[PDB]
Amino acid sequence: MRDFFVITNSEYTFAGVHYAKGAVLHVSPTQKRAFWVIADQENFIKQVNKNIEYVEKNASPAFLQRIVEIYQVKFEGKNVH
Amino acid sequence: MRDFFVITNSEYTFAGVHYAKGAVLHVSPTQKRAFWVIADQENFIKQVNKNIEYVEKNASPAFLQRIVEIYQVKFEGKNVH
Amino acid sequence: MRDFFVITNSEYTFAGVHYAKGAVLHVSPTQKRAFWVIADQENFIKQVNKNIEYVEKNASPAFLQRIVEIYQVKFEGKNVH
Amino acid sequence: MRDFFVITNSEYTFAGVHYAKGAVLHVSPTQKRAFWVIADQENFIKQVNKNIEYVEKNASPAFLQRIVEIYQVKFEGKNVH
Ligand code: NA
Ligand code: NA
Ligand code: NA
Ligand code: NA
Repeated sequence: MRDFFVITNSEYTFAGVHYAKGAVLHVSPTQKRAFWVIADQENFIKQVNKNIEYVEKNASPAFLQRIVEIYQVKFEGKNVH
Repeated sequence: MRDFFVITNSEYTFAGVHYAKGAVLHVSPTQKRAFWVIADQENFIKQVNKNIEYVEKNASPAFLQRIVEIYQVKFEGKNVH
Repeated sequence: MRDFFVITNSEYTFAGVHYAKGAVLHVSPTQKRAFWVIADQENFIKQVNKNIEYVEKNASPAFLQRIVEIYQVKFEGKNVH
Repeated sequence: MRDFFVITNSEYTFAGVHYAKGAVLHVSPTQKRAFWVIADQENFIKQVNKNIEYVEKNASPAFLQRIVEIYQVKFEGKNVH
């Protein structure tokens, strides 16, 4: 599966990672990695991968759990300030 | 190769895994993994990967063996109830 | 890079593998694997990956070496009779 | 993410690798690898991957650092003369 974005529907911890409400998560099934991007990173991604989709803008913990089940993704927090 | 679905043509064990007739298998060549999805998972996949194809709806064990040969996929059963 | 086919331009050994002239090689950069497919496998691939391209139908050893350089692919022979 | 090209905006060392100004870097998120291609390799890539994009033709070190952050890519120099 291509990379995609989701946006958290509320503030929660999923897979040990705290996410604010409205956190944009970049999900990469090929790399088995999802992480919370800052705005500049979100925008960068859309330069290099212009057709990336926001497939769910109200992602609950149950939605993220489906990503774990289907794509075996390891969720992470931010990797920059 | 992109991810794709197949549907089993009959009830059988393939690669040590029991599949009912009509089992929808999500096949991911990139992750070298195929597994039997439940309906809610099948539907989830079509939200995040809207263009996924059902490339064979009468997949026999011989068809799954081609998937092993070409894509080196490890077949699994369900991962939820 | 997506998977693609090449066809050998002559009979040769490349990366320790013998290929007949006209051997169809399935190349998978994501899996770092290329191998010589039999006709039934070639046809199977076109069912599950209908848009796969034959990007070079006169591939010399030098062409395969570019595949090694760019995609780090391990070349193999047939995996069925 | 699909493979893509960038072109360096100036001469610099990034991740321990020297790049001339105007160096074309082939970036493969799936393989977590980017490297400086020679012209013949650049052209080869466009034969096998005809739709590859030059997503940034003035890539600074900060741009390459985003590639590291988002795609976990290991940068390399040339692999041929
Ligand atoms: Na946004
Ligand atoms: Na179905
Ligand atoms: Na042919
Ligand atoms: Na150029």
